[PDB]
Amino acid sequence: DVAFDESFFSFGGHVGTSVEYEDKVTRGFNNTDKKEKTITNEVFNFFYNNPQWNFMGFYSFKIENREQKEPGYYENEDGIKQLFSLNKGHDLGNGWATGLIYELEYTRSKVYSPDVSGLRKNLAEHSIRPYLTYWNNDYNMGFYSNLEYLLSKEDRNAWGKRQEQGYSALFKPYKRFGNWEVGVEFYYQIKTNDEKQPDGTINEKSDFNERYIEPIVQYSFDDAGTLYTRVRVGKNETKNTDRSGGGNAGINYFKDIRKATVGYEQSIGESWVAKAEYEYANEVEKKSRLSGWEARNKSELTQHTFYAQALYRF
Repeated sequence: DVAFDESFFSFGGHVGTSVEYEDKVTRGFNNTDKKEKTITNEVFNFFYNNPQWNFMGFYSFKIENREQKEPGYYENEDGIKQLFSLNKGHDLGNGWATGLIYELEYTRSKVYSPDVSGLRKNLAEHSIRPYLTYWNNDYNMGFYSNLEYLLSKEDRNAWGKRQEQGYSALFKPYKRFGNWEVGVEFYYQIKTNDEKQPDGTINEKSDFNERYIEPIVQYSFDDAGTLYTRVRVGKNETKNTDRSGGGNAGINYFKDIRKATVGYEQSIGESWVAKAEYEYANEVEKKSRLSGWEARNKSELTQHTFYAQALYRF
């Protein structure tokens, strides 16, 4: 009945834009630096919210430019990343709700290096996430939870194809007290990786799992904005089967992850909202066995990301 009693065209939401700058250095197993800078210009994003339908939608258009430099090598990659998502919710009563999210992130790009000129890639990442939420008004606490199926398909033409398929689970209890909000994300992911050449030759066949724990602390100034910090501790493992290629058959990779994010959001007058966020990430990866050409059993990522957004609510 609701789809006829309340119009599809009765909705609110926002239109926004953002910029992101990412500065990444990976000192790999040969003890040399791979330096990458990525600038992302979100020229348009659109949020559709139809509360009467309990129905939300999101669309994003991002221009991405990445430059990579290493000893004796460079790589530039230019493309567009789009995101389309739908969220249908259902109120279960007594503080409970559920719903289903479908999300597609799709990126087409071109790569330029000493070896290739305009090699085309496209990447489609499909996410299906049923979720379950609870909130108690009296105790001012509750939780967000979801499961996820994730399918990632990358076509890199001459460089072959890569598919990742897996599941994740997330549980985030949280509470509010006065102007504070505090919570912790618990996350687990399992995934399989398959990468092949057009040949049919296997580059990678591996099993992956990741866990992280991420507390978040948030304070909302009565007469200003919302300041928040998140600290993530995580680890993951990539376990190559015996059929993996590139000297990686039977090789296991182990990664320790540390991140810190600080952000601030300010509503400005009736319509606008501004947000800035900084993230530091440090990830250290080791192998179960070195092959013979590696300088060291350590590959370390250090990454700085800054993000700024402005949106207009309607």
